[PDB]
Amino acid sequence: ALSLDQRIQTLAYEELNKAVEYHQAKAGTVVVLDARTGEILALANTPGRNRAVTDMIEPGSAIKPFVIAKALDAGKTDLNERLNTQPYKIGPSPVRDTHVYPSLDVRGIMQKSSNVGTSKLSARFGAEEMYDFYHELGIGVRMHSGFPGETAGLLRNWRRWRPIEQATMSFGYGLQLSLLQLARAYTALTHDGVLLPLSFEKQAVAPQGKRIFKESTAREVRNLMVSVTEPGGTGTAGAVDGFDVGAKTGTARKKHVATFIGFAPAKNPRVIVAVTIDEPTAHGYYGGVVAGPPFKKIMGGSLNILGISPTKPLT
Repeated sequence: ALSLDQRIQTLAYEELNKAVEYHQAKAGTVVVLDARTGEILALANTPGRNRAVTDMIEPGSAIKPFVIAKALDAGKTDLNERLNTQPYKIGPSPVRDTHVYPSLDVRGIMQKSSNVGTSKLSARFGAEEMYDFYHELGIGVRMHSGFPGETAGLLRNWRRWRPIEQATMSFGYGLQLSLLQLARAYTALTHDGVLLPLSFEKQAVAPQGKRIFKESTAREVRNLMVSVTEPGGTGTAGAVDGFDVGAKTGTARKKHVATFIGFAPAKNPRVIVAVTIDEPTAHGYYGGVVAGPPFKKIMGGSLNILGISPTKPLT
């Protein structure tokens, strides 16, 4: 039996095509996963190849929670520390946020999606350590989903990284993975530190995954990610009525790729929804404005289809 849930699949398709239309986009993709089993509930693409599987993207801000999580798990930072987050340069190359945040704690780094903060946390680890961590998340490790033209992704050997490259990978540029590989990686956050393999078949019990983070680390990071979708966070466009939503939004240059990925209920997650809109030419181009609304309706609808009850009153 296939894990595909046709009610979610149809919702994904309808909300995908609507969003692609309004933004006058080249193409798009949606992945919906069971957050506790890794089952693929929906996989929707606009006409052409299976892009969810075949097209490698730079994850941008969507990688940031993993770097934060690794720094907390290793004890290289904590929730009290405040980092100087002034923009900086490494040699001629700059690292900067969207605003000058002079200092931020770890919650602030997630909430404001700080390149500077995330890059300084990554810099507490050696290149080799970060390379192995990215490889362990599945980056550069092909899924063998059984589709033609599947991507392995891009993960350059750590021996060839310049110190600027480590920093830029920590905020999601210079490594690449499919949307399906990215949605997979989020299972390490949702399933209490345990990365799941993903499946196109129904699973009567969660498969054996592998531990990436301590359960306490994963729980703490999910709580931090809710700040992203509440006022003051960069991802308010993916807020869902009735629920706490942990999410990230991102925009990559190639013309842009707009991405929004998240999970809910944040404390006890049941669904991961990932949306990518390729080359929006109308009504905005940022991940929040372009991919946030389809994410918001697909997540809200999935929760309802699956009968998950709201955790807070409906405004």
